[PDB]
Amino acid sequence: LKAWHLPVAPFIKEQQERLMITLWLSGDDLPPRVTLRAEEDNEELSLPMHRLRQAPHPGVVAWRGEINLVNGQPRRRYSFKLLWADRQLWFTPQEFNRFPPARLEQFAVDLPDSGPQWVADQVFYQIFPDRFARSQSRATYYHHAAGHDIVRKAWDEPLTAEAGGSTFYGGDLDGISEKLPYLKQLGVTALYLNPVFVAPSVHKYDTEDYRRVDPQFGGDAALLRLRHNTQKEGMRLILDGVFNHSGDSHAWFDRHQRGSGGACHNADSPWRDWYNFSPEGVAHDWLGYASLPKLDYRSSTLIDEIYGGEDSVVRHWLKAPWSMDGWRLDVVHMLGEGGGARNNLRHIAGITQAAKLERPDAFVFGEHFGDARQWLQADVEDSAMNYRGFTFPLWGFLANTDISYDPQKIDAQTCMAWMDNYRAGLSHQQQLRMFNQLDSHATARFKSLLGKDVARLPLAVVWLFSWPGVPCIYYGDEVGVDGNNDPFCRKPFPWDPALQDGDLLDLYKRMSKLRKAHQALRYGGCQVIYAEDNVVVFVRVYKQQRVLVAINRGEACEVVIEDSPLLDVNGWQLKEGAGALHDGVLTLPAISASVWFS
Amino acid sequence: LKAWHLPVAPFIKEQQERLMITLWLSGDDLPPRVTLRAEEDNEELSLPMHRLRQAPHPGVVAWRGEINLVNGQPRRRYSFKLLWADRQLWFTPQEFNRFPPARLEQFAVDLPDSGPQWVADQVFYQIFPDRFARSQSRATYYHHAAGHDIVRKAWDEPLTAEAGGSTFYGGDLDGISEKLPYLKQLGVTALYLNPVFVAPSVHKYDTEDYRRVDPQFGGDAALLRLRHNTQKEGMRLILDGVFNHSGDSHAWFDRHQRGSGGACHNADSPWRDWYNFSPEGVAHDWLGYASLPKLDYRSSTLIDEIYGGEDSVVRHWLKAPWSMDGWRLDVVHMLGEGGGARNNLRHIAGITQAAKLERPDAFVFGEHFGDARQWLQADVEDSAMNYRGFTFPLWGFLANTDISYDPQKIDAQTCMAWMDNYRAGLSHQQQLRMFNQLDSHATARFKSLLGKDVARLPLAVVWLFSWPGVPCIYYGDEVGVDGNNDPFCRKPFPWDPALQDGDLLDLYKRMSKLRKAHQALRYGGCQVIYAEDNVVVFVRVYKQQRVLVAINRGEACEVVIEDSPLLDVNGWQLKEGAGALHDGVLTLPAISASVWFS
Repeated sequence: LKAWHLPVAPFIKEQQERLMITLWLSGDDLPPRVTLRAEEDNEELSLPMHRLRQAPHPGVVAWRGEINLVNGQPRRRYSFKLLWADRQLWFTPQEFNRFPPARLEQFAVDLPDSGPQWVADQVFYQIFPDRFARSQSRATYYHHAAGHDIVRKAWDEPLTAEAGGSTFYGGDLDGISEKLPYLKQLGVTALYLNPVFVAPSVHKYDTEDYRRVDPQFGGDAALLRLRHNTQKEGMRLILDGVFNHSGDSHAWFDRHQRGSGGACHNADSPWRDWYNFSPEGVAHDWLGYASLPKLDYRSSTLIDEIYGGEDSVVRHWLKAPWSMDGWRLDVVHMLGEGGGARNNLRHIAGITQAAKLERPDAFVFGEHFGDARQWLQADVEDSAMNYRGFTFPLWGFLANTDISYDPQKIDAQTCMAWMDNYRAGLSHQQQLRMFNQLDSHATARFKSLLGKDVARLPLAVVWLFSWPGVPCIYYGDEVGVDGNNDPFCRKPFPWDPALQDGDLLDLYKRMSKLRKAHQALRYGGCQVIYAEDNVVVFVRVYKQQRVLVAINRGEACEVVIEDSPLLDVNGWQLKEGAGALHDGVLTLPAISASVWFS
Repeated sequence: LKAWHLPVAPFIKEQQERLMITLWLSGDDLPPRVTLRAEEDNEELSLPMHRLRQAPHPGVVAWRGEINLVNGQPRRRYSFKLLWADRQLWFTPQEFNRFPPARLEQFAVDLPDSGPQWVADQVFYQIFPDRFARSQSRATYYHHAAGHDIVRKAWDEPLTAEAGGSTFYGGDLDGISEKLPYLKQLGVTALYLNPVFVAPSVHKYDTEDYRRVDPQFGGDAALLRLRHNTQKEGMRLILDGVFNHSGDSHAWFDRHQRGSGGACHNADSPWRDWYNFSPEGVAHDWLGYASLPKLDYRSSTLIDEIYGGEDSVVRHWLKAPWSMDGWRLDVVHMLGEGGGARNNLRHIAGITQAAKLERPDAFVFGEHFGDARQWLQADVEDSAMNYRGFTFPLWGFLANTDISYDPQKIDAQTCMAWMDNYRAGLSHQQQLRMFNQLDSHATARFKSLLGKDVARLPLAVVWLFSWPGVPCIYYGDEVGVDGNNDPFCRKPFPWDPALQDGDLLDLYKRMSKLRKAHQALRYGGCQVIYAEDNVVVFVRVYKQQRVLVAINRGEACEVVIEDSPLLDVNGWQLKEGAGALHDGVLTLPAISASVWFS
């Protein structure tokens, strides 16, 4: 017995106020009855399915059911219950289940979809502003929390482990504006910036002013110019939102007493209850870093300040003149009340809600190195940096390592089971906007982690653009900068072409062009078709189009592909890689990734 | 490689403000390092474990870690990461995982435990008041929604399919008080009543007055007497809370215009927005039943009425003079705003919160025929009627059927995988108070569903008292009444001993005595030890005590039990059943359930 279904056309269709669901079956002992188990207002329905007269493909029987859309919540959960005279079987996103699947791991489709529908059409690019580009028409000071002065470096000076948070290479926002032709050439349609608000450090998560741009990055006018320039090029712009904590130099806290009335040294401070202090007066902070005092969201006036009121921080940067396209939420998982994560989901949902109030298509997504499913399944944020669902599976399959840099020996079965299990908890519209990356400012460069297996790096690039979700390039990855974690993952961008991997850059260019050309790589479902040892083969499915991806991490080999109704096409046109498909046989060169259209 | 851990002593220990975690391992290629992956304020920690010098059992190595309890939220999630030089492995509630488990499916322990700690010490009994017992010192009317008069029946009159919701056999609350010696003899320490508030029907989910007891059941004084009588016997008392909808005869709605100002026929009614009406004025209801108009919890005045204020319905019955022990929430999953389940979790959490405000140890648990995990993992209710986790697994394994009465052919592997997978999403303190039952007023009697396999009924009884959770007896099950779903599952209780299965009653009596005698059956962890085909063997573990349960649904057979450090005891004392254990060999008679102590 075999089955096929994906939460997208050709399997689902919306007519009037109904959602038609179609299931494909093949085998010698097919069920005479099939139930479409759909959920309406958390009540499980037993919707009868009927056999379609026309076979969609040779040897395949089609069953069809309807979901009434006039009632119930937008997220449409459903699964298939195959019925024999003496037994039953479930078909789910994770194949066949002999016992009922988790309610939150069925197929799911958001109708109507109130999410930011533009995210799926994007190719993101993360910029650590100080290390990207100095402007054409471009000063030390004492970093109190660091204990020494900041140090200015020449753009070609090697990056040392000393004074990591106080070393500035001078990149600014106008330098980003001046390099927009490069980014547009690469295929980038959206930018995510690390913190750019007034802050003493170089990374600037130690926020000192949530209402002004740091002058070193060019100040308010540089960001307003970048917003106008990105709008002209039709490019989206996301700012880094640091709301779990402030900087200890912020006026609300002011450990260094740069003014008066700060909560650190004044018990009668107006913001004394915006932080959590010991009976002896030491402030709670983020993971022991005294420069990042944790904000206490039990305060109803802090809530009003951050997202509650019309004049709040979250909404301030989403309206004119700023009109940013949303927030990337830093430490989204620990934000809460009383020095910890109490009521975390309630405040994250309130942050997102305030964002959509000012900007209905605002995009709010948080940094989750862990399991983000409880946040996403409660709709407290639009998406999440998909470390559990994409990044760390690739770190293990390709780089033999994980989040803690512990050894990892996983094959294709474990990797796709890992990857398919995570998606199973998400609706299709959620999967299409999951924020996928290979590395960031908070990790070692993925090129470094590959070690002796750098040759696999193109495979992860092809994978980054073909797995469900939106791709994000960490600045410099496309030209091949490497290095270990903070501070060495933030090298200055090598603008000298002799210091650039031009072949890696062209691969990034081709993949974004393929994603822009084919709807399946932006809206299509995803069926893993082969996952054994060194080889992974999946297909994207949208309407009548298909995109086949075949990734081989090891030596050259052949893989026979069983006949599948998903793969019944006029023919395949190789668009990328050196693979070859003929009569269901996959000839894959060593360390290869290949893509097919039609 | 083998591993053992359960979220209870002897594996966990609380000293000062630390939680010591101990892991057992055995095998030829053990990991030189083990990480205790514990979560603190949603941040995953890598707590190093150290090898203990003393082997807890022959061939077993013990690793130990600490969890700092002074910080973080009460629920302590954790799992084990085995570390080799080239690979890693996870040990979880669901054995070994080659890829990281779901954050919500790790081991979990609530420290401190703010839940109702008395629930684990209970043996529940559900009473459909009209069908239980007529009082010693004991009248028709027109049922508007039914269209005919109510019909009174003699206690020995057969139960027909006619006028199901209007047929009264006359049982009342004083009849429950008079039969407390019987219930106490059975082992019952807590009562859950079907609705007893003023309502025209016999089941009385069509609530007409949330502030008075229906006179047919004896009125206010009968309930107040029952509360005093249960308190005297030290018996807990739970009332049925119907808050998703009211009865259409309620004053707030008043379809039959028994007064004036009702929302059904008055657009200017004060409660017009407590329900959802069409543009042409037909009210939203529960699954098409016009007699159950759905309440719209978007109304801030309805919220104040149900649970918001001090004088609200939820809190009214939890304070003097009533002082009930909590609420069983009817249709907990659909309660929400705007005719559906919008913001369902927020209002359920608010209902529970209001209950604990009036009564800190109040017990709030809802009727979940489906997957309740999202409700429980968000702590919006203390527990749930465990149909997905216990009932329906037993319906399939023993009665070859499920919730929709569709055929089911599942073996011991699928059943325990089903049962263990569900518990995995719950903390140990949550598992101990899961509300387990075999049937209810809303299902066919489990004795009937067994069909030709009635002989398995004792096995489910032993199982009902030995699986983690609190057991609930549907009235009459202990004496063997059968019948199909509503209206035939609500037969009058047979008080004539000639109409009673005395052997089934004694088995219920013995199981409650065993549960009262042994802490492991009330507080102990649970490890499934054998689950193949017809045989299930699990063990309850508390401190140094063990309770072994061996259930055989099929023909007589022998099963060899591998040596386990969990089973290394002085010896086993058979306490129930005809099984025999000798030299790790289990001699199980056909259709048998056996229990061992020590």
